[PDB]
Amino acid sequence: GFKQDIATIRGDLRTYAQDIFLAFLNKYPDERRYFKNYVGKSDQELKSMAKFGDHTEKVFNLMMEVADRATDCVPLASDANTLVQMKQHSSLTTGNFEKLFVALVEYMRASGQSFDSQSWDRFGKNLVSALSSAGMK
Ligand code: HEM
Repeated sequence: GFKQDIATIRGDLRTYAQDIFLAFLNKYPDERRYFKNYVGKSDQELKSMAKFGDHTEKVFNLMMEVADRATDCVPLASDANTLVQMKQHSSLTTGNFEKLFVALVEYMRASGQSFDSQSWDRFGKNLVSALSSAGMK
């Protein structure tokens, strides 16, 4: 289920974080603009780079903490509020996060592993509706 998925992801956080983030960028290439440091670089160029790995690690670590504090895939308001009020997210809209979760769910469905893909879809929808409530456009 969802809790075991969080354990799987956490067990190999840097690998899953990199692979899902690159799935996102490659599915929605206009999103790369938000990451000036990653423009014009292959997946392997990025996987060799400690700072790309460090970035993806820190993002997915917080995503797993939000997921683990959720009840029935409903995230905490306080956690949606952290994500809206981070300086780093000042330019973003809920569509940026929707696209990340579509990529994550597609990644999980394509994986061959027994991820609870539908729970991640519901988590992402519930997180988008919480970001909107906390004032994201
Ligand atoms: C649930 C989803 C997300 C989480 C948990 C999250 C979390 C984070 C965290 C923890 C950082 C700081 C990384 C560090 O300290 O090195 C960060 C930075 C950032 N995030 Fe997010 N993020 C999310 C979604 C997004 C999305 C969808 C976008 C854009 C499409 C975005 C754009 C950024 C940018 C541009 C930075 C600054 C990167 C840098 O300075 O190197 N994030 N995010």
